[PDB]
Amino acid sequence: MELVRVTEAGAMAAGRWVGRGDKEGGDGAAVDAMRELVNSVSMRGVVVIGEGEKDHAPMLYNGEEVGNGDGPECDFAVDPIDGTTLMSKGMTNAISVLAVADRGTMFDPSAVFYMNKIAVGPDAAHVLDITAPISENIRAVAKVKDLSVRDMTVCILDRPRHAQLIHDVRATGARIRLITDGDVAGAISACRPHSGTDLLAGIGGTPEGIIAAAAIRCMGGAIQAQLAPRDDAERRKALEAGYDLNQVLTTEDLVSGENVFFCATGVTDGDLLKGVRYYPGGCTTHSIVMRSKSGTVRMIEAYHRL
Ligand SMILES: O=P(O)(O)OC[C@H]1O[C@](O)(COP(=O)(O)O)[C@@H](O)[C@@H]1O
Ligand SMILES: [Mg+2]
Repeated sequence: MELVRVTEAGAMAAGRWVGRGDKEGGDGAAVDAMRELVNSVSMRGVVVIGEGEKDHAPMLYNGEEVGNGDGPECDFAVDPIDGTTLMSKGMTNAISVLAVADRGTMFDPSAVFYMNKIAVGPDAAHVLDITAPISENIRAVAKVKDLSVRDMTVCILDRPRHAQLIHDVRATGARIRLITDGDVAGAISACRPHSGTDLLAGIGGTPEGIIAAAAIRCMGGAIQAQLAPRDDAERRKALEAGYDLNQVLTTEDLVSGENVFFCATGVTDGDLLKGVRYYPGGCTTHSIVMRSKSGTVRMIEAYHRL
């Protein structure tokens, strides 16, 4: 069960590219570290969600059989650096995340879409309805959490596509914690108690949403998702090919295993994880590790030497 090391390795390599302005270098260092370390853990695993396909993205592709070959079969999802932008620009909130579940329990690869997603902590889990307007979701979650609607804090990615959403949430008088990248940590923060974030809502990336669903399954809470295309061209494509885009995906629908493992390691100083500190002896790396069987969330600061 050497899994944590992976993300830690991912951060460590990636940590040496912070502020440097090169994004591909950080992604590549993190991917190389995580690959070289995961192919050594006694674990046969298929990457259902990763960097990409077997063409331009050479490393950490979908369908890659990772591990030394031993152990039980399992679905594997990895974001080497969530918010690579923030890594290269030397800004806060950047992590290396990894989710592991039973074989076949993670959400469909299928075709490459974005994902509209809305998540809340265990408090108001059963009252989410992603098809309802954000007004009703905010009001329901507010009453359930015993909050006034003015003190609700919705986390939304600061994009042009979400502008309307912004306005709507601002109509209910609710606060919006606009972030720039990384809705995995944002969803985990929404499902974190006393974290300031009560709810996440927005159209982010499907891999991030599936890994966040694994995390939410581990720690408790609920995320609902609808697939979404980037342009009208892909909406049309989904129409000829029979994609029920109106379909709602739950937390279990994305990751439906029984043992669910989610570990992140901070690259830069994030809200839920401190970045990698380098000193001549080695480096300190902070990580979070969550298991579904036990519900024990473990926050681990690790000291490394050479
Ligand atoms: O940045 P986009 O393309 O608008 O989509 C946002 C997605 O990018 C991410 O920030 C991923 O980080 P990177 O793109 O920097 O690798 C996700 O968290 C988020 O879902
Ligand atoms: Mg990324």
